[PDB]
Amino acid sequence: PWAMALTPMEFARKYNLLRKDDEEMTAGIRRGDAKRVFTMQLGPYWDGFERCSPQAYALSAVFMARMNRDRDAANNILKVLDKTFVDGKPDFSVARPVMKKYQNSELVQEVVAKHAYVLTVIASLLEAAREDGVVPSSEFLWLKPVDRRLWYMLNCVGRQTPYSEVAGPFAHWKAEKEMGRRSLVPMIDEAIRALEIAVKEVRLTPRQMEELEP
Amino acid sequence: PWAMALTPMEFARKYNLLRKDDALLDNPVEEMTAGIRRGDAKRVFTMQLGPYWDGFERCSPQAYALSAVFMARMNRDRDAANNILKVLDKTFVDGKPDFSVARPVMKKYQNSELVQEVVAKHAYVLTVIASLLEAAREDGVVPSSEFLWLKPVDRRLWYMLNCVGRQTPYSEVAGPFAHWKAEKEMGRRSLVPMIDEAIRALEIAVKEVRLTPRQMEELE
Repeated sequence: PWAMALTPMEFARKYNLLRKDDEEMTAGIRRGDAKRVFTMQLGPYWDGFERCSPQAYALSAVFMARMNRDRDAANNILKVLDKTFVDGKPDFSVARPVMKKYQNSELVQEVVAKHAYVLTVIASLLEAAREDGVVPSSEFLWLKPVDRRLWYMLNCVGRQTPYSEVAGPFAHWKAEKEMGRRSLVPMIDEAIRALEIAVKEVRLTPRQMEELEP
Repeated sequence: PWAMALTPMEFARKYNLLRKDDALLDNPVEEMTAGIRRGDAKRVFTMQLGPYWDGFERCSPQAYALSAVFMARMNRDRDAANNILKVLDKTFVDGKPDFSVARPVMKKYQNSELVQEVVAKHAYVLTVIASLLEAAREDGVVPSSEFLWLKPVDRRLWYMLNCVGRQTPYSEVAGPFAHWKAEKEMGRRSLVPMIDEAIRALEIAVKEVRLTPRQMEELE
């Protein structure tokens, strides 16, 4: 699917995070439940590119190539991935040579050092790749159906407020940047506060208030 | 993860176009291959042809906007073309269907002399737009890589447009591809469907695939 991104309210309904609250027609949030949801969104620890999903691997390679000023290695990857998205199975393997050549470059090593999760490493690769050129989402539209999470994560790079579906890794990525080090302990509280704020802006119907537990 | 184009054999199974080959049963020659139901295949290919062209206004929003993009490229307005593609790109990220951006360009180029020649010569929305895309590619490259988003919204249009420049179409657009060709070969638009080349090609394709003995027997 290409379903639209969930709003705060939809996300909160989708994961059972709404709770009665003892401001009319308002709900509260299940903090501990929301914490688990946002922790599940962080995804795996980075532990070598080799262990990333193919598409994370390939996109990493593209942004790595951008960081080391190799616009052509990058565009070659994006070109083949486009071509093969039409054919109906992408050839992520085209990324292996660029990876091999830049994974240990100085600039990439600095990024991998600072972030603990696949999603936060690749977010920072993309951010860094953007100091070369523009590298918009639209050059990798094909990602949305492969890795919905990754697509949303990469679409939040440059932005202020993430989609709820990636609020967890967005908040952690920001925390890692603020702390100056990688962090394996999830730092997702910010996603909780934002979910609370958003849910308290939306009025429910009496049916929806009545359907709610404490 | 992505929907892949039907292969010809899967196409033929899906629309139930296979049958026992009467020519190879009353004189064998290759050994384990099905036939095609010519009459059912004409129906199927004719149904892939889609609506008659009858003003851009009556086209699907996606065909409308892509037309406008290719129109602008034929009239060498790269900016107006790219603006549409950007806004369509940007807005597809958000997943809000985004096509009104094209109205200014369509209003501007629709009665241009180059659009008029294309529209004059083709009778179906799919064959107009295929020929707009082909004309648009005499200015620049214009790959299906700016309308990747089209694939999810209009799969038929997506395939038809991915066959402009190809010599062999996907089976799923074989009808309109054949028709587009026949219009180009006749030098005029044709409302009567001209899809016989799609049928020959499918027969040829299907005879390249051996069935197992079980698949042979189930054939009717």
